Amino acid sequence: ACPESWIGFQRKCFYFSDDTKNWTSSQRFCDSQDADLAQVESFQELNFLLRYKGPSDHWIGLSREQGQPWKWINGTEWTRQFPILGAGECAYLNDKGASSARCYTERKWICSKSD
Amino acid sequence: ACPESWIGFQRKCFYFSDDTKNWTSSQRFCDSQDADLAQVESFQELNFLLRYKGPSDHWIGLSREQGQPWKWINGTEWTRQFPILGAGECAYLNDKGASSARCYTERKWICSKSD
Ligand SMILES: *[C@@H]1O[C@H](CO)[C@@H](O)[C@H](O)[C@H]1NC(C)=O
Ligand SMILES: *[C@@H]1O[C@H](CO)[C@@H](O)[C@H](O)[C@H]1NC(C)=O
Repeated sequence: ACPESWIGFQRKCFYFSDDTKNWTSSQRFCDSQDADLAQVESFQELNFLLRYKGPSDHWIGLSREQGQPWKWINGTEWTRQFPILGAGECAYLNDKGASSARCYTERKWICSKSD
Repeated sequence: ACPESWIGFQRKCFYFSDDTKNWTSSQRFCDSQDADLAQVESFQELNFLLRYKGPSDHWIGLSREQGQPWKWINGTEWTRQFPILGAGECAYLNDKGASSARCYTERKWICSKSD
């Protein structure tokens, strides 16, 4: 199904990182591994990632310009199921839900791809 | 790979329970679902379960009579990679590692099976 060390949920594979990068640097790596910063499509993909990820904040793959809709990796509009709190431009997961911060700060990250 | 709500690791599927049973009652359920109380074979299967399981203690599928070796579901000897602490007869996972307690106390549980 999924590579060693990668974890699978709902016909899917996610990497949780050991180190801390800024948001774009984290994108490049995920990509380098044929993958993307988690796209958090499902409400359960959220919960799963919250449960597995641990106490550190982790970048996920939503961003936005100041006024704008959260947009996925590719550039599309995010179907706004759950909140994304804060006033950042980069979306991250905290302990309990999704939130936002400046993209240049460093944070562990999660990678999404397929089986 | 694995049923809805079940999570996969290392060519494997695990259920994490929502409720609290005693050890044997937890065995019966896992079985009812063509599964066993996690057998914790790997050192990474440990870490994975610790990371996913959450703050509640969870029964896993090792037991022993008083003096004896930890024995799997079937009845065999457990290859003693990691500690199992305490003086219980039923093995459980706490926050940080494996431990042991009386089998009749109630605890969430984890189920192991295959893909
Ligand atoms: C992210 O950090 C890298 C260091 O690996 C650095 O080259 C770069 O300045 C940062 N990227 C952005 C967009 O600030
Ligand atoms: C476990 O609990 C069940 C209640 O579901 C009960 O029937 C039984 O007394 C308990 N089993 C053991 C081995 O104590």
